[PDB]
Amino acid sequence: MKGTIVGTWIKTLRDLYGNDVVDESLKSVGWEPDRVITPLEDIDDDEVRRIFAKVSEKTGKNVNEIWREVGRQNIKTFSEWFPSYFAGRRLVNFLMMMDEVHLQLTKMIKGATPPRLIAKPVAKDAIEMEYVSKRKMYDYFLGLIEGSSKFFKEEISVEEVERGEKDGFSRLKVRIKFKNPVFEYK
Ligand code: HEM
Repeated sequence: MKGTIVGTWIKTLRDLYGNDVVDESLKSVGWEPDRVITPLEDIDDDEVRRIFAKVSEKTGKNVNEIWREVGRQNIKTFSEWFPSYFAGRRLVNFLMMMDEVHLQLTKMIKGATPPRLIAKPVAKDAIEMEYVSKRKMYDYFLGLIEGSSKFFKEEISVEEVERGEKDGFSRLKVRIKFKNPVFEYK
């Protein structure tokens, strides 16, 4: 996982569950409890798993609920740390640029495997967005969508159309419906 992003997760976990839980979880994988992950670093997916496993153990929450909560809260973290991605945008625009943003932010990484997040309009008031990744981070994806709606103060309903693995990739397709019309024919 890209280092910059794992860094946001550590801060988000502190915001959700407190410094004791995070410090102890980080120690349990042999990190300094105050470690600062730099943009010159990546973190092995399995270390992240082990950290989150420890958070689940300590909080008594299922790890899927943790990812869902982290996904919701991490939008706030992103908006504070990387404000340029939110500046002067609405929710639909933000969601539709995510696929490209994830390519752009992992370009420089050898063997990069960003999630794909292709969105396409399917109605005046709806888009379809499909999460595709080897990583199976469904609750995180859903949480980020929920957090995005909160941050942009734009009400949406999220219909989970299909979820499952295909050709080695996990895939989750959702239909996101906006309370008020967002597109027009042109
Ligand atoms: C400013 C906002 C955001 C930034 C800067 C950002 C950036 C990133 C980066 C760099 C990664 C690491 C990918 C890798 O190492 O392969 C990542 C992971 C991920 N991103 Fe974002 N992201 C943002 C918002 C979102 C949103 C809105 C969604 C979904 C709607 C999303 C979905 C995901 C998911 C599900 C992962 C986990 C990796 C995986 O499942 O393969 N992100 N993000």
